[PDB]
Amino acid sequence: GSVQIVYKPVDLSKVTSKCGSLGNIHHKPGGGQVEVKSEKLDFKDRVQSKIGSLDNITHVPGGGNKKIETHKLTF
Amino acid sequence: GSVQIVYKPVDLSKVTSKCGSLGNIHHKPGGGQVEVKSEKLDFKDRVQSKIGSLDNITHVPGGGNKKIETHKLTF
Amino acid sequence: GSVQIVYKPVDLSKVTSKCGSLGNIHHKPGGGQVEVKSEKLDFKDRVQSKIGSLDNITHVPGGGNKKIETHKLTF
Amino acid sequence: GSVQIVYKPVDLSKVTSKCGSLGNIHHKPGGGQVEVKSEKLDFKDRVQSKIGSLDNITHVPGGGNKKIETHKLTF
Amino acid sequence: GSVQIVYKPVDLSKVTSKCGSLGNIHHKPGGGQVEVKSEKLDFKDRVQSKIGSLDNITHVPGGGNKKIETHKLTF
Amino acid sequence: GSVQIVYKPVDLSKVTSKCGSLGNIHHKPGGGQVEVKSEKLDFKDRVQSKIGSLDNITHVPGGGNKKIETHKLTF
Amino acid sequence: IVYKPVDLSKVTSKCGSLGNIHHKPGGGQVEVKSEKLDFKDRVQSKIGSLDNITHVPGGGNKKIETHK
Amino acid sequence: IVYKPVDLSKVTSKCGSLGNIHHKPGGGQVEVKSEKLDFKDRVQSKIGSLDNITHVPGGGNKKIETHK
Amino acid sequence: IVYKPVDLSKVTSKCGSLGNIHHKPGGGQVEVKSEKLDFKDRVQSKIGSLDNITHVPGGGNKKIETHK
Repeated sequence: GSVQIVYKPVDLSKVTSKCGSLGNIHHKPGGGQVEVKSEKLDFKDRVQSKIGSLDNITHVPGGGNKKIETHKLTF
Repeated sequence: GSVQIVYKPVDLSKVTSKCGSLGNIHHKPGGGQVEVKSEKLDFKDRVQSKIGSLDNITHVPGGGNKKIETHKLTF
Repeated sequence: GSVQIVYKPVDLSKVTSKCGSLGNIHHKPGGGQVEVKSEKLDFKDRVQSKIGSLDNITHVPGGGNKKIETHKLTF
Repeated sequence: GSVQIVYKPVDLSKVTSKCGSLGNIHHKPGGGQVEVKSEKLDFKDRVQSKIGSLDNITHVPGGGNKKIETHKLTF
Repeated sequence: GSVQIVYKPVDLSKVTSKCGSLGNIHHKPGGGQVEVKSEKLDFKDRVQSKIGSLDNITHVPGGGNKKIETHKLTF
Repeated sequence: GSVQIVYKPVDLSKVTSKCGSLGNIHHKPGGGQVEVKSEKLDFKDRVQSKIGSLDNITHVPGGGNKKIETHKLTF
Repeated sequence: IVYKPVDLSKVTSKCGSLGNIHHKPGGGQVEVKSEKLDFKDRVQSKIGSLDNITHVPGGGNKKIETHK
Repeated sequence: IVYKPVDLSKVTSKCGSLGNIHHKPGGGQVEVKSEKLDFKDRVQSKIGSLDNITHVPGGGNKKIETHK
Repeated sequence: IVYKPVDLSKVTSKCGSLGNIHHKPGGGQVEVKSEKLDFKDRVQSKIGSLDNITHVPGGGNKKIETHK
């Protein structure tokens, strides 16, 4: 007798992340007038301030991919 | 008795991240007029301030890819 | 008794990151007029300030790729 | 006596045509397989033939504008 | 006696034509497999033929605008 | 006696034609496999044939603008 | 005597296939399938042909004229 | 005596196929399937043909004229 | 005597195939498939041909004229 082993696994797979703003159409978006009048203010602690008419903001901490393969043949 | 081992795994796979702002159209986007009038203000701690009419902002901490393969043949 | 081992793994795989702002069209974007008028302001701690009409900002701390292969044949 | 004529027409008008294919998204459009097998044909007059998987013909004989304007002051 | 004529017509009008395919989303449209098999044909007159899987013909003989205006002041 | 004629027409008008393919996104369009197989064809008059997988014909016989204007002051 | 006869006459024969139009004459598309036939005497066969045939044994003209 | 006859006459024969229009005369698909036929005498066969045939043994003209 | 006869007459034969138009004459598309036929006498066969044939044994003209 004899032993024949053929190990031909095939991987054709796709792992894909599509995360954020993709393929959107923005036709003539208009931000209105913005007026910020401030008088006699006191701030004791940290201030973060954002003022504007039209904002497109995309934040993507996600969309990571992890692929693990193990192949083991023992004789 | 002879032994034949053929170890021919094939990897044709794809791991892909598409993260942030991709393939978008912005046609004539208009930020309106912005007025910020500030008088008599006091800030005791850190100030972060952003003023503007039209902003496109993309932030991508994510979209990382990790691929691990292990191959082991033991006779 | 003969032993034949053929070890011919094939890797044609792709690992790809496309992170940030890619392939977007901005047709005639208009930032409006910005007026910042400030008087009698006091700041006791650090100030970060940004003023402008039109901003395109892309930040990509992400999109890293890590590929590990190990191959072991032990007779 | 005396005469005063103040002829000050103001024209801020718009005439616009937008004709054909504008602002569309065609995401991954696919024409399938086409086979034309042909044997023993006779054509005694003119032939126009067109063969193909995918098409995007944009044909615009139209659009376009006439502005005809006349100003006449007779004294 | 005296005469004063103030002739100030103000035209802020818009004439607009939008024709064909505007602002549409065609997500992954797919024309199937086409087979034409032909044998023993006789054509004694003119032939127009078209064979294909997927089409997006946008034909616009129309649209377009006429603006005819006359201003007449007679004294 | 005296006569005063002030003739100051103001024209800030616009005439615009936008024809054909404008601002469209054609993401990864695909024409499939085309096969034409022919034997024993006879043609006794003019032949136009066109064969191909993918097309994007943009044909514009139209558009164009006529602005005909006359100003006449007769004293 | 003044003797001045005039012949201005015409004698014409127009015989056979004259001035016809045959526009794309063509034909019905023809299949003949024949198996194990037997013929013991003459065969004439036409299959899909467009024979145009003219015979004119006639069409002759005769003028006799005589003067005294 | 003044003798001045005038012949302006016409004698015309017009015989056969003159001035016809045949426009796309053509046909339906013609099929003949034949198996194991037997013919003991002459066969004439036409299948799908467009024979146009003219015979003119006639169409002759005669003019006889005589003067004294 | 003034003897001044005039012959201006015409004698014409126009015989056979004259002035016809055959425009894209073409034909029905022909297949003949034959197996195990037998012929013991003459075969004439036309398959898909466009024969134009003219025979004119006639079309002759004769003029006799005589004067005294």
